Amino acid sequence: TRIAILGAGPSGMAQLRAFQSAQEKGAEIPELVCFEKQADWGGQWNYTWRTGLDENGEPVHSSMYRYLWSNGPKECLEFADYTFDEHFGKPIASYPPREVLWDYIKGRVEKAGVRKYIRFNTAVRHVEFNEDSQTFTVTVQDHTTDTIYSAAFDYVVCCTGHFSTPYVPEFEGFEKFGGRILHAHDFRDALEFKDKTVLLVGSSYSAEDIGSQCYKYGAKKLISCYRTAPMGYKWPENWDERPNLVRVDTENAYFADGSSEKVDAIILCTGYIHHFPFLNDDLRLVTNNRLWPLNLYKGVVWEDNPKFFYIGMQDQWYSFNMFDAQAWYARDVIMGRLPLPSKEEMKADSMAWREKELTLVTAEEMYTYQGDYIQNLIDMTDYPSFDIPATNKTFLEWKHHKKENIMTFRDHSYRSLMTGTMAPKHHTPWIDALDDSLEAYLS
Amino acid sequence: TRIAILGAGPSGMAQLRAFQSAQEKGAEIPELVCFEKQADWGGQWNYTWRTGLDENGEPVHSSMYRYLWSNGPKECLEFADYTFDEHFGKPIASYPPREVLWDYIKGRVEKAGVRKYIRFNTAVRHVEFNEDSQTFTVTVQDHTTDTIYSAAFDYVVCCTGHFSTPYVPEFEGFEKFGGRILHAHDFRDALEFKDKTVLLVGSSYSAEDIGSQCYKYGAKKLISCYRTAPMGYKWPENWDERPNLVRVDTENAYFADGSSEKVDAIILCTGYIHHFPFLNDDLRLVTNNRLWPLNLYKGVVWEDNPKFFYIGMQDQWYSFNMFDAQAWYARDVIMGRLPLPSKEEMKADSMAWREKELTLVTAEEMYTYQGDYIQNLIDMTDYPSFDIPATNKTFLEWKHHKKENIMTFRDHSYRSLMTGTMAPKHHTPWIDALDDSLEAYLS
Ligand SMILES: Cc1cc2nc3c(=O)[nH]c(=O)nc-3n(C[C@H](O)[C@H](O)[C@H](O)COP(=O)(O)OP(=O)(O)OC[C@H]3O[C@@H](n4cnc5c(N)ncnc54)[C@H](O)[C@@H]3O)c2cc1C
Ligand SMILES: Cc1cc2nc3c(=O)[nH]c(=O)nc-3n(C[C@H](O)[C@H](O)[C@H](O)COP(=O)(O)OP(=O)(O)OC[C@H]3O[C@@H](n4cnc5c(N)ncnc54)[C@H](O)[C@@H]3O)c2cc1C
Ligand SMILES: NC(=O)c1ccc[n+]([C@@H]2O[C@H](COP(=O)([O-])OP(=O)(O)OC[C@H]3O[C@@H](n4cnc5c(N)ncnc54)[C@H](OP(=O)(O)O)[C@@H]3O)[C@@H](O)[C@H]2O)c1
Ligand SMILES: NC(=O)c1ccc[n+]([C@@H]2O[C@H](COP(=O)([O-])OP(=O)(O)OC[C@H]3O[C@@H](n4cnc5c(N)ncnc54)[C@H](OP(=O)(O)O)[C@@H]3O)[C@@H](O)[C@H]2O)c1
Ligand SMILES: [Cl-]
Ligand SMILES: [Cl-]
Repeated sequence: TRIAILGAGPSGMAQLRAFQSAQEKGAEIPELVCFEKQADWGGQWNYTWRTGLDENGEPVHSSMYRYLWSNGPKECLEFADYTFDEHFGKPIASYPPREVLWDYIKGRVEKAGVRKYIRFNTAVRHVEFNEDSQTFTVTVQDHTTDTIYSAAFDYVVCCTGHFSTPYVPEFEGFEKFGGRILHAHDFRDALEFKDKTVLLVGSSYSAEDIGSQCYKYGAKKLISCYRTAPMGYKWPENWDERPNLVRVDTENAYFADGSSEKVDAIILCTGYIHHFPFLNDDLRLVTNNRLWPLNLYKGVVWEDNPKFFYIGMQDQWYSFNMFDAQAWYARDVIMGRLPLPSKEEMKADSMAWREKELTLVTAEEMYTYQGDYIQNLIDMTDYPSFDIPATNKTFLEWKHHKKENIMTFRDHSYRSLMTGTMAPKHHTPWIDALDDSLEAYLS
Repeated sequence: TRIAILGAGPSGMAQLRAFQSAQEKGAEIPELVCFEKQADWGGQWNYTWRTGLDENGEPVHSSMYRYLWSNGPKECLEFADYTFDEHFGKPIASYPPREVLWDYIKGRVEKAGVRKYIRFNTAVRHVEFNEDSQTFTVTVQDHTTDTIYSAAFDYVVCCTGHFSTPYVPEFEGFEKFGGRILHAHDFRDALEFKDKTVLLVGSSYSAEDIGSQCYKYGAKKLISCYRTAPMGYKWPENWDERPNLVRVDTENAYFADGSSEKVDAIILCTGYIHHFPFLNDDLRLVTNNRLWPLNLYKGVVWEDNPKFFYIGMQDQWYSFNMFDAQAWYARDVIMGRLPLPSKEEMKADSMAWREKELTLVTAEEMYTYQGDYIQNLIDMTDYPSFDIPATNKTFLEWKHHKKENIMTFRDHSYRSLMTGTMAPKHHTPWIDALDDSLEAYLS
């Protein structure tokens, strides 16, 4: 009895870890094969200089850029089964850079020795369900041998993410503009925009942070523009918020303001689409980015075919944490530990969650909702319960720190909820930590 | 009886045109469906500002950039069945810009009324051959309805090109460099590199022309580097050729010279790979870019499954011309007008062509080879024969003009081989024609 895991990001890693933990406690687990299109694990967190299409011609997966740092409290994403203390030996600050959290998540799966289940440099092409044999045929392309083969599986868990395929709206005049146009996804070294004016379309995390990053590394000027509401923070002297872009010139941008500016480069921070080109409509999740996509029982079991699962397909306040709660749940249903109700009951449950999701107005209500969801997940499972209300509170502080000063929210520290140890302040304040390396952050 | 044509570029267009011509002459043709992922036809020639992944999340197909102009004599790519005179009403110069040749190729298929066979905004996902029914199942994703469906076909003609999936080699230090790194494929407006130093890796057409374009629109400095041999032309004052790049710094490039330069942006002009993610190994052509890929009988019929065809998969001296000769051939075999020999005879014939291909040393020998190939194709077919030796000679002149001056080769003019009418000189010399529009070129 055999399981396919699509992707070796945090969720892929989590799913392997879940099975490995059940085996460590002495259960008999199914056989596992995890397919990954990259040469190494970590999903988003595996940095690449590459852009658009990778060396094999697959879409480039990582949206991460130089100088990226955790954008929420470390302690809100700590593994309940593998603490920051265990991995690093010492306390560290609360907003580690990319390389640092990369090392962290790799650490857990290194210790667990699950790498052996992964076939790297292998792209998933197709997943089909065979009614007659009640199994899945997974077709993949191995770019090391340049071969396309397929295998049979009893269950499939999809962990391929939903922040990689850019949503890139068109604006009148883009075909005439003379500077670079790119999506947030293709943003790499902030230095390429030193001494330049940068338009940033959009009003969410990518806008906030890519702006910040351009500012931090010496851009002349920054302009955000928003579809519905303005971001709201107090931006430095050389950064304006204007209502939405409307058209574009050989060298200028034009807003619903009626205003005008010379612009060097436009970065579309307009989000991503859920895109699964390896799935047919019988298995393919279709949703906008949100806290409660429909058709997932407990947010992970595919309602039309419960032998297929999805991990981390929700919008994220929590992350690593959540994927774990999900992977532990998925594994337990795969292992027969948690039998599924009938299809009608699944559908009714999911509707109840959706109703509640529509109730949400404030940031606080939103992550508390994710919190309740995770709470419901971890109570069903092996997975160590931890203080969710206390994690909610940490998000609340984090929100405040951003409102106080959007350029110094990374300079604060919070209490781990696994160990209790409060985090030190970091040796360099954010604006001045120009070196982004593990090396430089840990010394 | 039903045919699938994958792609509506020049080759897709040609294939439709071939069938339509046979019907015009009163034959009964099969049913046709052509699938195209873009919103309009023209293949490479359909310009987009987009980069990496398109609005639906498909790889962006076009490699074409602002200010692109035909890089060979117009008269070497003229349709034998739809002349430049017929389309434009008047003579024009010999190196029309993108928009101009786009209008031209669209013209022929507009006149033919074949648009009706095309399902746009539809990406081909998979082609499978069913041994039992001796038919193909083609699975596509319609991005207008967001639906994935599949249809049965008796033959399939693949026209999806091989200059879209970039070959992008890695160079030590790319992960540290602070300026933009891109493939020729993502190159759009030359203005983004005004007053900048641009490294261009590679020594072929893309290197030549992207360099030229950067120069023409005011780049500070240009550096080409070559893997095997230097391009050879006399570059302007602010452009050097040096041997291959070896590593890269925060802001510098280092070559096998031992030399060093501050660099603002690197453009990889390292070519493309034949990539068919919608085919399994039974149907998937695997080759490097060359005049004679193996496994194609007469360079178009797939030897392991002769109900599957490939158009325009060869490296190109000739182009539009050749695709026609190929499409007409493909159609005549589909229509039963040209029965195929046994598999052993096919294999033997292809070997003879390969042997001769390996003989080739000089540019002249190379396009003369393609010429002999095309000659062999058009003699079997309906397709109007035209003067190939005379077209060869035109390539020869073209070669000379490039050797004389690589910046003014586009300023000469040549004799059409269809009509005999010599082409006028163009109202503006190349270096000065800053406006790239149809509008501005034809007035
Ligand atoms: C720019 C950016 C910054 C972020 N920063 C933070 C942060 O600071 N803190 C936080 O908590 N969260 C952050 N996130 C949220 C992020 O979603 C999670 O941290 C985490 O990366 C989710 O991991 P995942 O495994 O579920 O998906 P991913 O990390 O995207 O991994 C999916 C994996 O599937 C693979 N894959 C996809 N398709 C195929 C295929 N066809 N065949 C084979 N393999 C395939 C990919 O290669 C990848 O390895 C950020 C996201 C982005 C995009
Ligand atoms: C930058 C550049 C400049 C060039 N300049 C010249 C020139 O000046 N003169 C010249 O003679 N030749 C030139 N060429 C050569 C070029 O190969 C031909 O002119 C011509 O474009 C070949 O057309 P094609 O139909 O065979 O392939 P393409 O033009 O690439 O068209 C292929 C079609 O297939 C579609 N497609 C691909 N995959 C899918 C899918 N999965 N599902 C649905 N549709 C799909 C694409 O959208 C596209 O429309 C140039 C090529 C490039 C890249
Ligand atoms: N660690 C980091 O520093 C970091 C950096 C970048 C990203 N991230 C992560 O990446 C994920 C998503 O980031 P995201 O901000 O790119 O996607 P997102 O969270 O879904 O934000 C989508 C944004 O794009 C805007 N938008 C969409 N279409 C638009 C249009 N046509 N015109 C103008 N604006 C438009 C939306 O406007 P509306 O609000 O009106 O809908 C919204 O503000 C999050 O998980 C985040 O944690 C993290
Ligand atoms: N109309 C226009 O002006 C225009 C503009 C651009 C492109 N095009 C078209 O696009 C097509 C291909 O253009 P192309 O030049 O990009 O591809 P190409 O013709 O196949 O050229 C490949 C080049 O990349 C070089 N290269 C490969 N790997 C390398 C490496 N690791 N390091 C350094 N160099 C490397 C090769 O070096 P080697 O020589 O040693 O093998 C070769 O010079 C042609 O059909 C051309 O007509 C046209
Ligand atoms: Cl362990
Ligand atoms: Cl006609």
